[PDB]
Amino acid sequence: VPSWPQILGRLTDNRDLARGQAAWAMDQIMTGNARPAQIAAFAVAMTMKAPTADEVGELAGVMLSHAHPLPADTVPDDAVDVVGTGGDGVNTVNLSTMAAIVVAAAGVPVVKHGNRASGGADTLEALGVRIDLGPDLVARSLAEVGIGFCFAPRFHPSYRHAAAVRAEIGVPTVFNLLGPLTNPARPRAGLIGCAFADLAEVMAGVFAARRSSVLVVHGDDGLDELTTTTTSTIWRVAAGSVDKLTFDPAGFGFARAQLDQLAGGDAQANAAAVRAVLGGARGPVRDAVVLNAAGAIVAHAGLSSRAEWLPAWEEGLRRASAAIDTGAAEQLLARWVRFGRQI
Amino acid sequence: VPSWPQILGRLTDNRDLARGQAAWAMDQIMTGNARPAQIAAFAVAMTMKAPTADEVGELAGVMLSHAHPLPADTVPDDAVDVVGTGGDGVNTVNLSTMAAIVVAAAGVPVVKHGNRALSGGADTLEALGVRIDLGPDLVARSLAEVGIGFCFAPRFHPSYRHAAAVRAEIGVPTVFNLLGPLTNPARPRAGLIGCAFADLAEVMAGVFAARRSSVLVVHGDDGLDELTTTTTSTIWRVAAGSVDKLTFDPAGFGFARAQLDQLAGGDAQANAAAVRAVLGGARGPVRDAVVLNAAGAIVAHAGLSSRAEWLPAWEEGLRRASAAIDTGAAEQLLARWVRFGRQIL
Ligand SMILES: Nc1ccccc1C(=O)O
Ligand SMILES: Nc1ccccc1C(=O)O
Ligand SMILES: Nc1ccccc1C(=O)O
Ligand SMILES: Nc1ccccc1C(=O)O
Ligand SMILES: [Mg+2]
Ligand SMILES: [Mg+2]
Ligand SMILES: [Mg+2]
Ligand SMILES: [Mg+2]
Repeated sequence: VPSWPQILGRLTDNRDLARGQAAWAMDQIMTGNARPAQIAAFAVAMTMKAPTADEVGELAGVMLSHAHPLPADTVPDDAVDVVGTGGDGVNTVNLSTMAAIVVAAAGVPVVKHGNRASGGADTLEALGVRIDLGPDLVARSLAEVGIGFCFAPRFHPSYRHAAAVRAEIGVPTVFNLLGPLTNPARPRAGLIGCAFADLAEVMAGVFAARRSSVLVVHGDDGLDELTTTTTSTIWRVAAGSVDKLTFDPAGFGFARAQLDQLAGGDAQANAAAVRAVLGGARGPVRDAVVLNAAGAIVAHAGLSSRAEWLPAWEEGLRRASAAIDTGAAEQLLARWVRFGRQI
Repeated sequence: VPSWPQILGRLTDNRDLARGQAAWAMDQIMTGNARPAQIAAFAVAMTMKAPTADEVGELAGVMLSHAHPLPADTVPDDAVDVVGTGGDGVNTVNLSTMAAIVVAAAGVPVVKHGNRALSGGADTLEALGVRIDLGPDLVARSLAEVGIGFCFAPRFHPSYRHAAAVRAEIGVPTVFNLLGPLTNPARPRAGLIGCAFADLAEVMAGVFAARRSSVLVVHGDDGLDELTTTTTSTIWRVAAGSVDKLTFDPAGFGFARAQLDQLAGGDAQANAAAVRAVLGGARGPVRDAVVLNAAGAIVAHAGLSSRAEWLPAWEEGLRRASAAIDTGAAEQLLARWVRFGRQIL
């Protein structure tokens, strides 16, 4: 029976959708069969009717069902993502991009997913990295360099109609959740930042369903990363289940920082901040990077059922600091740049 | 300062808009400055937030400021409308249109707003041979010469085209579905106003209240945007700037309960035939529902005077509506309206 009037009516009636309806809607959007007004009505209605983990999972499933995959056996079983929803309002340095490099340098394979804004892809581009690569070359980068970056428009070309609408309406919706949930390499672990405190649990539910080992993180100051200005909320996903924790990095010797110390402007500035940290500059920015890099490593450790929380953090922090201090992180970036210049 | 992200963000945060924001939005929509996605987002977000009468008033106000007006001093001060939201999802006969003819024949000036839709009011008028395409000047002359005029929504609100398109693309009812009955370009002060959506009728009433109209906003408890004979109706009575909610039972005035299928409509030709049968004096449930709705419009008209009393008003309305059919006045008025249209220019 499925139709726009039926699905929209159910949503405007403040009712959860029936199984399969969110999937039908998203597939319409992804096959160029939904009008801009229909896309917009759906995105808004699905946000104002608080979306469920099942519903958001259906949306992400449809997108992944249409995306370009990586080739068979090119993504190690233990690869990790480090990524956020964005839209925390705060023009920060790209902590996720910095932490990703550090995590890769430490020997954990990283496949990152992202897009232009300031933003993650922009900062990478300004550092000289090729953000643009197709499946076969992203697989090569992962093999040879230890990190890869899937550019969203390259892998999700059928999302362009939905992307054009998000822009036109300019307001956050349920679609802002989809980036971290639709990494086309499908890594099973991640450190995932969520700007929308109310929706982080929903994102966690989605990861739990696919039995990922993920830490979904929201700084109690609003950051879509682990913060050093105060405590963070963590939705810890492992063994298909979610528990909510408060996390205080003071317990690992981290000084309280002020939010303005993690601020960064254009792609050029954030690129300078990356070089500064990877070059060994001390300060609040390094601390944040190390903390979030450790978080990603802890998420990676969680793939093993024998993993323990506090020992995992201590080892993650040691490994993250060493990766920077030895120059490994700095040199991984240099190798990543070199890789892109050599077909 | 005003922008789409600001207004839609406020709405998706479940907040009422600031004074003037809804007006800004509607004006962008009516000037061709809004993308279909923005129109759709706004209509939906406002509906799910729960629109206020201030907000709906602002939307209707912008529309009326862009509409083609009727010439000055051509609409009597006591002219009435008989019109509904539609969207009740039950194909009925054209009760508001039939009632409008009867009310005019009773001597109450009627300027009806309407649209095409099954067969909407405008479709059925066309099938009867009445002109639904007249501009402001000729509608004013219909009113003066025949006692009734019809304002076809698209002809008077051409700048609403972008919004009407989006409404149709998304299908789901929204706050926009309220706007037809609130935006009669002749701006009559009284009306019998149907609302298919029980949860929005009170807000419609509030808008009419703010304008100091004398209106009965009606919702059949069976779902119809008409006063029903099938069961009770909820009526938001608007007079003297204030609204109070009543339940109306036709059994109180001797009407038997009808079944909904007795009121069911068909194509425009079938619905035109149904109008002719009622105006010709056929008894039965359709006549009953027409007389009841014509009476309501006459009660709204009486309400323009603060002297009006509810039960005498309804008894006089019912008398007057019944007599207008029985004397042949209603039938003759329709013939004269058709003739008027055939001899223009
Ligand atoms: N902006 C995007 C994000 C994801 C997929 C496609 C696009 C696109 O622009 O086509
Ligand atoms: N907003 C995002 C965040 C992360 C990855 C992709 C996207 C995207 O725009 O599709
Ligand atoms: N559907 C409407 C509602 C109000 C005013 C005009 C129209 C129209 O279609 O022109
Ligand atoms: N229901 C109406 C009443 C009058 C004018 C237009 C409409 C409309 O919805 O298009
Ligand atoms: Mg991030
Ligand atoms: Mg960030
Ligand atoms: Mg009607
Ligand atoms: Mg009706």
